[PDB]
Amino acid sequence: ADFEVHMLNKGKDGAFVFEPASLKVAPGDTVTFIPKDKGHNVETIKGMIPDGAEAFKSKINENYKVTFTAPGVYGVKCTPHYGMGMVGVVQVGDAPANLEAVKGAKNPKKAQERLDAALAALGN
Ligand SMILES: [Cu+2]
Repeated sequence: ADFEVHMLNKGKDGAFVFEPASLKVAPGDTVTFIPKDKGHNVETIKGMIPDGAEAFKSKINENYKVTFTAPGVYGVKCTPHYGMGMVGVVQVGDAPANLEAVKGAKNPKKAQERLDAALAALGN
């Protein structure tokens, strides 16, 4: 299955957001991250990807397709707006085994706020 997540200058949750900020996909599914507004990218957050997963970082303004294979939770950020909380979570599969490692990772306050809310949306 193929999903899309947009990087936006604003949305419902304020400025500098991923929409949706939380998404659950099956292993093997793809997500295309779309900087619909200029000035955004997508990058894995250090400490917030499961075992077997690769870190990734898109170029600013590129639509970036990732095929998620390793089960677990993934925290992602927009590199330039990470300090203003421009983050999202992708959960791949059920019962993510890295949940306690993710929940422990260090983030800017505004990022941590939105990550916690995203994790919670997923029912974690
Ligand atoms: Cu951005």
